[PDB]
Amino acid sequence: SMELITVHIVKGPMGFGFTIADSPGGGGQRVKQIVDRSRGLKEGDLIVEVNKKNVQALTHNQVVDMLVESPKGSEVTLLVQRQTRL
Ligand SMILES: [Zn+2]
Ligand SMILES: [Zn+2]
Repeated sequence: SMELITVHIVKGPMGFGFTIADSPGGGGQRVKQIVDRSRGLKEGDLIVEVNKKNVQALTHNQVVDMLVESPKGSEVTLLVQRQTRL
């Protein structure tokens, strides 16, 4: 089933440890790859919010720049939609 999950990720010296790309259904960005830190995130997670604010209407470049600009050593929260069917 589709669940909403809050995940906390501390930005490390090498970044947050994941990559994103556009959702085929147009509801935002999905987690493309977990390059790592991002322990509660999963590939395919739809990013619905960053720091409790909705980001579904933002483009790929906008979400990326939001993460890039987030300060060194600070945490970001993400609300994600995840298919939890095993
Ligand atoms: Zn936290
Ligand atoms: Zn990109």
